[PDB]
Amino acid sequence: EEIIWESLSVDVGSQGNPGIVEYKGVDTKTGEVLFEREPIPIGTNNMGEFLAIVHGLRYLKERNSRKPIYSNSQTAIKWVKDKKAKSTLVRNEETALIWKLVDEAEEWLNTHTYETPILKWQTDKWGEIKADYG
DNA sequence: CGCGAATCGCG
DNA sequence: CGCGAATCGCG
Ligand SMILES: [Mg+2]
Repeated sequence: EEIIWESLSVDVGSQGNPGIVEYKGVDTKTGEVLFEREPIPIGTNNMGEFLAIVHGLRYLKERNSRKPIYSNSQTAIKWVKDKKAKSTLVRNEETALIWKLVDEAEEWLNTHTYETPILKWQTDKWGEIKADYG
């Protein structure tokens, strides 16, 4: 399996798990940052990876782009394909924002179609995903 | 730590 | 029992 350079890659920057969550999507070839979500005060890394893929799908759909999305999160990929984020994070006032975003991203998936292939980034073969926060 | 995938205990 | 609830492998 080979890298598709004409693609978008996403990843999450965490400060703890659970902890602060941010994410971004970048051009796999050029590294150009295409979208970014500012820090969400608490979430899980998995929830962040899920939001990052869905944000990518919405971004690419708006632009009518047929580029695939790479994610290094097998869990988030499954959640998007299932249209269901199977997170165990407690729902309270502290976690209200991350859950609002996850709920909305699920709602988007259940009310839209998309052509974007969602591919697993193979870190062990290809090194770090381009959206890595380092 | 959170996930998906892969031994227990109660009815 | 045997099925549904309750450690492994990884990132
Ligand atoms: Mg990540």
